[PDB]
Amino acid sequence: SHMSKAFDLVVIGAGSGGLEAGWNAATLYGKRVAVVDVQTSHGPPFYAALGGTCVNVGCVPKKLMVTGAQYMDHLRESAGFGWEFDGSSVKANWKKLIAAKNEAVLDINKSYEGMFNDTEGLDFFLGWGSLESKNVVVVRETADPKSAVKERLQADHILLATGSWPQMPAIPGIEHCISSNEAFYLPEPPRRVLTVGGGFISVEFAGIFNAYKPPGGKVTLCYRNNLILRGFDETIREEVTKQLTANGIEIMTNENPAKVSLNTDGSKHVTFESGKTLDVDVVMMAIGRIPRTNDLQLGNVGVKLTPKGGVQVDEFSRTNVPNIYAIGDITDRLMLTPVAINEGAALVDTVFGNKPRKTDHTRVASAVFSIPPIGTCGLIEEVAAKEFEKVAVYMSSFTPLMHNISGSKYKKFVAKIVTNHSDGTVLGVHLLGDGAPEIIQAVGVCLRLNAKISDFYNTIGVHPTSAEELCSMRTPSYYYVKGEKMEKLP
Amino acid sequence: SKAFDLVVIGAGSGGLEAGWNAATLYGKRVAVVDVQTSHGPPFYAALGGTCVNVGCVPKKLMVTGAQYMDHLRESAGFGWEFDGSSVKANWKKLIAAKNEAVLDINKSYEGMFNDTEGLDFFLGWGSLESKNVVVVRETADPKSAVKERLQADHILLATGSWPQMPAIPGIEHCISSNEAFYLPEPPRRVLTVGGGFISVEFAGIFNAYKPPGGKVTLCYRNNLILRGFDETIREEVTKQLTANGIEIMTNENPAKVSLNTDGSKHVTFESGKTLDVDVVMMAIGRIPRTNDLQLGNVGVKLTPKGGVQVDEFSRTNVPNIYAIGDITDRLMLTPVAINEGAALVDTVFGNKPRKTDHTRVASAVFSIPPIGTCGLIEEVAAKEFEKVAVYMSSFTPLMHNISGSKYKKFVAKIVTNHSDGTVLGVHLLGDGAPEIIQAVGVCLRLNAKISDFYNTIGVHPTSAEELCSMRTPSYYYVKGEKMEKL
Ligand SMILES: Cc1cc2nc3c(=O)[nH]c(=O)nc-3n(C[C@H](O)[C@H](O)[C@H](O)COP(=O)(O)OP(=O)(O)OC[C@H]3O[C@@H](n4cnc5c(N)ncnc54)[C@H](O)[C@@H]3O)c2cc1C
Ligand SMILES: Cc1cc2nc3c(=O)[nH]c(=O)nc-3n(C[C@H](O)[C@H](O)[C@H](O)COP(=O)(O)OP(=O)(O)OC[C@H]3O[C@@H](n4cnc5c(N)ncnc54)[C@H](O)[C@@H]3O)c2cc1C
Ligand SMILES: NC(=O)C1=CN([C@@H]2O[C@H](COP(=O)(O)OP(=O)(O)OC[C@H]3O[C@@H](n4cnc5c(N)ncnc54)[C@H](OP(=O)(O)O)[C@@H]3O)[C@@H](O)[C@H]2O)C=CC1
Ligand SMILES: NC(=O)C1=CN([C@@H]2O[C@H](COP(=O)(O)OP(=O)(O)OC[C@H]3O[C@@H](n4cnc5c(N)ncnc54)[C@H](OP(=O)(O)O)[C@@H]3O)[C@@H](O)[C@H]2O)C=CC1
Ligand code: NA
Ligand code: NA
Ligand code: NA
Repeated sequence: SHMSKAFDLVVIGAGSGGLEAGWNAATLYGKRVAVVDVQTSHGPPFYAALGGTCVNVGCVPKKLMVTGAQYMDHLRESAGFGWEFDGSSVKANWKKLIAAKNEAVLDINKSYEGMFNDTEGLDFFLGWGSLESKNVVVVRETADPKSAVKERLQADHILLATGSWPQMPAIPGIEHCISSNEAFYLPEPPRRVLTVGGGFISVEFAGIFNAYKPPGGKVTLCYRNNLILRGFDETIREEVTKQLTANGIEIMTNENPAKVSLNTDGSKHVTFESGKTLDVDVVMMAIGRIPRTNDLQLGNVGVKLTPKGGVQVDEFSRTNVPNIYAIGDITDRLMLTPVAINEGAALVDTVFGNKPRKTDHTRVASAVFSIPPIGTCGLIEEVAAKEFEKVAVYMSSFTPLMHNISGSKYKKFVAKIVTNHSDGTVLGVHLLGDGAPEIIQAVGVCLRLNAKISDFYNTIGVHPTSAEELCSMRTPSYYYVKGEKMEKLP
Repeated sequence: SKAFDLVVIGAGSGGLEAGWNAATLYGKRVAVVDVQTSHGPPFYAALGGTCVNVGCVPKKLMVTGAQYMDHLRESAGFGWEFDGSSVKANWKKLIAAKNEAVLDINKSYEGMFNDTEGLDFFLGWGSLESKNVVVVRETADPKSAVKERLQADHILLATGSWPQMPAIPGIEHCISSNEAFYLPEPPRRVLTVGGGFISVEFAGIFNAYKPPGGKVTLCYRNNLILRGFDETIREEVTKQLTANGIEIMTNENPAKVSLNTDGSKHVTFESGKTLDVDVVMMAIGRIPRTNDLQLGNVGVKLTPKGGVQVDEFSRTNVPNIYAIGDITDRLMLTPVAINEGAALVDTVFGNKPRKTDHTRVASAVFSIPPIGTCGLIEEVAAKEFEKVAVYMSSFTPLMHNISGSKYKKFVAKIVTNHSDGTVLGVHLLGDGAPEIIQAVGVCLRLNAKISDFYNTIGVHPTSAEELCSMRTPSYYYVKGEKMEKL
């Protein structure tokens, strides 16, 4: 038919948050739900598809890629333990990796497809959603608001969950640059590659490129200021920098690309603000991601943006427009998949359940799948020290015995616990080293339960592990007193 | 003769924690006794204990070395190419690297003694001469050349345990974990005997380093290995060791062993079956090392099971004599022995009478794949709580759809008291499980409920996030009866 369809809830963007939102509303609460996305499976032209950034061009494939990359390390380090093979025969075949990543991704797409053909009151619509009015979502053939209309969807409640998009700086020859999106689809691993940025994506990808580089290859990461990974634990920022360098990656600090042009042979000639130069085969910009509001036509209903660009929301995910809600990266609070998932469930429960619920944005466990990986939950010391007269820091940082054998002496495992010293409350835990992301999950539960240093300490360690460092620390290495760092209390 | 506040017999995980704590927190004058200064035959354990010498430390390295068999094969799926026929597992190298690491620990333990005041070390064999006197002789025999007479206000028994050997003909042609640590070469065919920690861990080790053509056989006298651990996990870990080429013989138990002309061993099981192997390793339990203490001179009391009797404070029936760690038979874990030592010295020379909590202790089996657990298994919970709920997730992580090890199901189980949602037990199988479970131990000391886990935000992608995404029970035990619904 040529008639519009009517829903309790339309969700725009079928990603981490939107999927959880939709599924919950239908299966839990018996609501009729519509979900809109631009593409049924991963890749060009739109990259994100059904399943979101996570599944298609994010969490899932990067983690498979980082996992592939860790074999570089494993193969070398096995020698310490008696493994002998022909080192000269060793090749890292990127196309195989990328083909296997694509098959895995596509299965997830296909199963999502399955589910929406199956579940009562959960319908999928292919196209570009925008807001026509308070209770009408329009689905057009492209982002152009003048493209043809495929559907009009009537909605009592509209959820906005279109996520984010890579930020590209406006510099000469920016068109010779890629983002993470294109990185996932490179026909060949680059011989020379520059990853611009000192954050999650740059540091994770550098690790990937570094393992898969052809012979004579070089990965370079540039960062515009002095120390990468602002927002993370200072000891950890400095350590991951040592460790990345130790594994063959050049970290250029205080350097920022000013322009890019093509050499005669087609490679990329980068000029930094400092005037320094660098030739690479690929320049990947990873300088941030921004909420995807531009195509929603929010102007039509009057949904307000933050000064920043995200949809403004209250703690309950509600926009200034009564029945229109936003979640996930589109709000630009915390950009994480399981955060987006939690926001979706809390929204749905609130709107369609009998009992309001808000997502807790503090104490969120999270990771960097760098080589080696970070795992963190809670406040860094310098932030705690601005909010508490007395702050204790417990630090353990040592090369693990397995790594005096493996030959990777530079692989210090770091475990840091941050306390309000007045009362023992654990404010933050920061880890670096193998297993950090896994160790950290349960630490999330601890912080929720208002854990204290003595709670960890009284817990009997599992031995031999890295994790047990968290449960053998009773004496602070240092303190901050009025925001002042000191070895001892006066 | 020489006088001391505390004499510690046994320089192991527990002994050392207690002695140091006694010297350096309480300023006491401490003597610690041990039979050997570094690792290996003929007494195997030494300064550092079983842990350091012939337990936790060296086996975790060895297991780590074993894991590479999987990584090497598994890299292929992610695009790694190399010549798989060039791949040799060099055991002599593994052993020499292991020996070197353990030697450095023995060395830095000597160092520690020379650098700490009120902490003295005595080489030799410790016996209780009388309520307040510890003699050190040259050998384990009570009539050997007395080396030292230590006068003691307090005596800590910290001698640990020893491999149990069954009384069967040809038992002298078997080895234990001790000798396993020192084999000149990796066995081609080997029988690990027993269904517990050590059998399972070593099986994993021999399976990786076995020369071309080899086979590891693990045998267990009953139907399913690893009694005492979660049931789904005993089944799965079985399946997964099988998938990695380990033959698991259930309901089988050696009745005798003999020497074959080639140096290998002929094993006859009770059932009548036979098997030829290069090495039979008995891993059928560990018993409290009591026999050389001459406990009869003081009359320190044993239990039926064989270990020194203590109260919750680690005190013997004899006033100033205490026992901690494996000798007491409570929980044979290194960090349990370290905590036991700590608590005892806080009761005695502190103002703070302290007792170790043996419930909710996280621990691991370093099997390939590994296990991690804290708290009750469901069959035990159902005997103690009217309503028990079980939340379960079990499936192959996506990385192992690509590695091609499709059989590495990751298992996460949460066992609650369904009445109030209290988490009673968590059980894990899969890479990371021993790391994942450490903080889970902390949770249980904060009366975490199933909803605390679920309402925590996951870290994605991890195996661990599985613990924070289980909302609905898979099944229930009502009054002891397993049912799907209520
Ligand atoms: C390379 C990379 C790696 C990452 N790794 C991790 C990680 O390891 N762990 C982690 O926790 N987070 C990771 N993230 C972040 C994580 O992916 C996001 O926080 C999460 O995807 C946000 O979920 P969401 O629902 O808000 O949006 P998304 O998952 O992005 O879903 C948005 C969906 O909306 C669609 N869409 C956009 N506009 C329209 C339109 N108008 N009409 C219809 N559909 C539209 C898009 O196609 C997309 O599918 C990573 C991100 C990137 C880029
Ligand atoms: C192969 C193996 C692997 C293991 N792996 C782990 C693991 O990964 N994690 C874990 O938590 N636990 C593990 N364990 C168990 C763990 O080692 C014990 O629970 C722990 O060592 C207990 O320590 P203890 O202080 O009670 O005595 P020990 O650590 O065993 O030390 C006792 C010391 O007493 C000495 N001694 C004995 N008699 C005398 C005497 N008469 N005079 C002087 N000295 C004497 C011995 O030489 C020994 O060094 C493992 C055990 C084995 C056998
Ligand atoms: N495993 C995980 O959890 C992952 C999470 N993510 C999520 O996606 C978000 C975005 O990832 P990402 O793109 O790496 O962004 P981030 O915001 O994490 O980091 C961006 C980096 O670019 C630098 N930068 C910012 N602006 C500029 C500029 N104009 N010119 C030059 N450099 C600049 C920043 O420096 P400065 O400090 O000076 O601002 C910072 O070093 C992440 O914050 C995270 O929330 C992404 C990948 C993996
Ligand atoms: N990583 C860690 O934390 C480790 C800790 N350890 C510690 O050391 C202790 C001892 O290790 P282990 O040697 O494996 O002993 P365990 O008690 O762990 O396992 C013993 C196995 O031997 C079987 N068995 C018992 N008696 C006999 C018998 N008479 N004849 C034949 N078989 C028998 C038992 O079967 P049944 O169930 O039927 O009684 C059981 O399956 C462990 O329990 C653990 O506490 C050891 C290694 C690693
Ligand atoms: Na502890
Ligand atoms: Na000394
Ligand atoms: Na959760």
